[PDB]
Amino acid sequence: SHMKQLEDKVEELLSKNYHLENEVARLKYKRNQEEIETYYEYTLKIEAINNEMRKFRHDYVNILTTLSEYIREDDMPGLRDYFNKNIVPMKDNLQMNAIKLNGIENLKVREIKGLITAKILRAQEMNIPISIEIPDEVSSINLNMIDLSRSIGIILDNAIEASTEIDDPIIRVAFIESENSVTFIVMNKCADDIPRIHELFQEEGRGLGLSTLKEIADNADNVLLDTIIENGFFIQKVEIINN
Amino acid sequence: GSHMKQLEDKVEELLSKNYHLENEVARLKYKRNQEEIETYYEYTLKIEAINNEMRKFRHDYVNILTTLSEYIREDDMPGLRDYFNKNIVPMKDNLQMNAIKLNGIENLKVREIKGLITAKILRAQEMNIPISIEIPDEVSSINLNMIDLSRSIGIILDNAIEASTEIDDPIIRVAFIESENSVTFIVMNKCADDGLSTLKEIADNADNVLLDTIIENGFFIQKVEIINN
Repeated sequence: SHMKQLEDKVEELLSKNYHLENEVARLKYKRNQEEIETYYEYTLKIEAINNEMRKFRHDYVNILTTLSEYIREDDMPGLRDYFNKNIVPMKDNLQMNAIKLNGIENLKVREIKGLITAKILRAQEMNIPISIEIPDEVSSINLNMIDLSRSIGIILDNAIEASTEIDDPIIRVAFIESENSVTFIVMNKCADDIPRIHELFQEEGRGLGLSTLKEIADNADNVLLDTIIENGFFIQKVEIINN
Repeated sequence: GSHMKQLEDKVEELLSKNYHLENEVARLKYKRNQEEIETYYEYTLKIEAINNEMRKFRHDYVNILTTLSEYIREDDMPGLRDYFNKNIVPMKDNLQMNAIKLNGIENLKVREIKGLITAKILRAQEMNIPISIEIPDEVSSINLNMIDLSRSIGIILDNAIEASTEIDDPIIRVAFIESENSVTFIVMNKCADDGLSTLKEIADNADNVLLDTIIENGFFIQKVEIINN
């Protein structure tokens, strides 16, 4: 009958809404887990960076206190000598550090400016030579904040950790832009002394971070990853097309 | 009759509902997670504060290295002794109890806003614009979300700094004032001879945020009162 088809209809629409309502609830739960991962990841990142900066600052203030002995002994010659030999050159290293930081002024993507500055400060305070080159202003990059930040963080963290053993490390950073796309490049000097295997393996961490980096690259068609060794340098390139 | 009526209306209503759940699935699948983005902007504000703390520390350390250098070049052990005792021993000691003293940028206990103002102090220092901070009482909390509080303070100080570039003998004065009823942020700058829309937006979408301007004898005032809840 007619009427019976309606009854039959109301039923199958209620079933349809049931299934949809289960899908919405599942998607809300996935989005909830994602906000939680993002919160804890980034809140831990701030801690580790905060704590590292405080350490650097502690080393600096300690160095000033090595003067105390010369002052207590009223020994200006010994102080003059120690200070000119050991302390006063910091002030030049620090004036140069400040100069290199002006290299990020053309980065007009606020979302990642803090992140890049933090990595440059960390390299500088680890006494790893680092330069950043942004020949033209870059005001737009066509990749979600979270992924772009995670990509940059991994590449710069790899370049920095790989640089801590090396005798004469350098890191070079660049953002360039065609009218087609933006390309993020990090160059670092490869080591000569290769580590022992046991000094490298455990129970971010370079090779892991590179796959979760490949993850992000694969799951965007407009982001092109490249990994190059050229004249004793490791080069990580990520191109993001305005497509 | 009323059965057919109500059945037909039921199929209609369930179609709308199916329509609107279909929309909610699409939004959750395909639109950006605003909450996750806000978490990420809030993370950026903290790392900017950390960066500006370390840049301020470097600028301050360089000045200590300069001061020491001068005492040494002057062969002046007495001066150096008094300076080291009065400024470096305590910096090394770094006593919490010494906090009850500090009345300036040191009284701004909102990590992200202190970092932002440190950025603006350094920016001004580079452009030879003198800048005073008046925070007499400690300021632990402010009743505007970090993102809007940050954008608002930054625009007001950007205004002051841009305005101060044309002038000779410029100055910028910054203050945070806590009543029992509100927090009030004031910025004053010297004037020459005479963006901020995103700012007006924020004050118009906040009942507890009162944005004020004043012209007062060759110096401009910007003021924001944020009432507690």
